[PDB]
Amino acid sequence: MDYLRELYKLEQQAMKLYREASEKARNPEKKSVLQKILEDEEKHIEWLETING
Amino acid sequence: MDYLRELYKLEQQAMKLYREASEKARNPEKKSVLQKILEDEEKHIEWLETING
Ligand SMILES: [Zn+2]
Ligand SMILES: [Zn+2]
Repeated sequence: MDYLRELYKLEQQAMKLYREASEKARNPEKKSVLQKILEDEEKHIEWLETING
Repeated sequence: MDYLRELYKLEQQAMKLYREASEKARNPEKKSVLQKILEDEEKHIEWLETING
């Protein structure tokens, strides 16, 4: 029952946290560790769009 | 600076939702599409534990 926007929005609230965290985490150690989670979340967001209708 | 807990919690609020989404997604087509998120999305928590302090 009407449950998929609830998943996707929390899914993108992490991606948007990951943008702002990247501004603070500008050091190359963390900037190359949160980037792999960012690319994994962009993968989920692609599939979430493919599954939306 | 100490934002890592805030990211992990929103990362786990999707995961706690996803724990129940898997029951409504009992159909095996869906249960092999949200499953690849679940395996990636547990992986973030796995690295976040190594990042914690
Ligand atoms: Zn995700
Ligand atoms: Zn994640």
